[PDB]
Amino acid sequence: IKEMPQPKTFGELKNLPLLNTDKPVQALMKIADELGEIFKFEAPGRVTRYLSSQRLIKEACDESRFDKNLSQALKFVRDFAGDGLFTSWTHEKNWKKAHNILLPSFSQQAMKGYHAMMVDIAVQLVQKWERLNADEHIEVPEDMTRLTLDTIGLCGFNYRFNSFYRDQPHPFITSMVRALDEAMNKLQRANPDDPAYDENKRQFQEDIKVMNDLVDKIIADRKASGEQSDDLLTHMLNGKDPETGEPLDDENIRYQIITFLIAGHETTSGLLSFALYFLVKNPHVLQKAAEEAARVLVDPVPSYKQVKQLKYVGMVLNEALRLWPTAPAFSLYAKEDTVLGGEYPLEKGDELMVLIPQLHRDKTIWGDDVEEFRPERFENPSAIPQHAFKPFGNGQRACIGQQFALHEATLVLGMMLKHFDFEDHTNYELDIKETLTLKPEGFVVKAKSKKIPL
Ligand code: HEM
Ligand SMILES: O=C(COc1ccc(OC(F)(F)F)cc1)N[C@@H](Cc1ccccc1)C(=O)O
Repeated sequence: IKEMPQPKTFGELKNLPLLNTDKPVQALMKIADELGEIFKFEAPGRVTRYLSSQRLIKEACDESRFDKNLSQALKFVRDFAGDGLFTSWTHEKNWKKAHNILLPSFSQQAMKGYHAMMVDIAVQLVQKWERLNADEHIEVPEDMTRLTLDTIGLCGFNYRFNSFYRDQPHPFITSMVRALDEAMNKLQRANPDDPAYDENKRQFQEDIKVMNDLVDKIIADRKASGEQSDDLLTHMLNGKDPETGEPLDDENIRYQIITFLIAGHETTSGLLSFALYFLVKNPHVLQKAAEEAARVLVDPVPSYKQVKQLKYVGMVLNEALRLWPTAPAFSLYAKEDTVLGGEYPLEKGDELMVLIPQLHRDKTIWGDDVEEFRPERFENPSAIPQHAFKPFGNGQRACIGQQFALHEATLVLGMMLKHFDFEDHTNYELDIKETLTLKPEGFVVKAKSKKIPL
């Protein structure tokens, strides 16, 4: 039995002021580098333990011992994402019900059906970059967010956000981004009930009402039209849970749609941005990925089967998820008293935080070249120890969107590498902005067309 370390305290506020920063995940990463594989973190009325080693995380990923917990971030997101899949407890009736209904909508098979819609948006991104003048550059996370938001709108509910037609966001997205900003900002507040936060609280309540009103109208409009478009909203209106025999109610469908819009906006766009960042910093890797793109994508429009053959591009995306898992943490609670790694006794209900970027830097797993970008690490999943690589979370509470995200990211990165050469014209210095998720901020490149027709 070992006594785990704890970072510096601030009297009655304990560790809470360590989160008073615009980059709290990167701050926690630095604490993990100093303190090691486990540390205690305390706030008024809160204790958790930050895990960084595959040795301890492999135990945390035992579903017989640990279930998904809502971190404070997810509790604050629940104020608008409700009992949607991402912000529900495993024991809430709507979790397993929505999980059973939606799993077929998110399978590798279902991706054949979403592929044409994904290609519609990917082609819009390629045509935008083709049409840039020689003196112009690309705002990478901006354009990746335009793509991923538009893809989930079209596959979610046959709705065009038309992000490539715009500078200014859709009213739903103004409210969604501001609600995510209030949720993630409220985490750090030493004195949340201070009157200085009354405008923040008023504006939050207004943003929740906006998201609810606009999504409720999308659902109402679809039931009214009777249209049977092959999208998630149709699957949720028609689907029955095989267990209960019940469909989702309109309020839960709204929470699922809000949840999918958060994911499309925040996560896949981060992955594509980090992937292109690592490729321009690693020209030998960029060349090898570009060679695969050219050899496989032999038609003007990629097919589903061709995306499945971009294996090296898939490895590039996994190695980007290794160094910068854009959804960087998940939380677990002990189902019963249990001992972690033979050294740390936990009681029933005790909380754990998995710090995914630190897990992914465990040198006992990846070796001394752990900071290097090497997609070849992923050639043989059987050579990777259990629970070493967790960018989609764990077990039954893992990302339902994983096949969707990787299909879209593989398609688009393959088209980008086929159609353009890239230049890191500014020698960009990685600056990671934290919203719900991690993204390169200010990452810009130049793209020179290979002049290959669509
Ligand atoms: C690279 C892209 C993505 C990454 C890295 C990612 C990552 C994650 C992670 C780590 C979790 C587990 C969270 C936890 O345990 O608290 C999760 C859950 C989830 N993700 Fe994603 N995600 C991605 C894309 C998407 C997309 C595109 C969708 C839907 C359009 C989506 C929907 C969800 C849902 C609904 C859950 C909750 C699943 C459940 O518990 O039933 N994600 N995601
Ligand atoms: O450690 C984190 C990291 O923040 C994120 C958690 C989940 C998250 O979701 C996702 F990974 F899905 F993006 C994003 C960021 N959050 C903790 C921070 C905290 C706050 C107060 C007391 C103690 C600890 C949490 O939200 O509980």
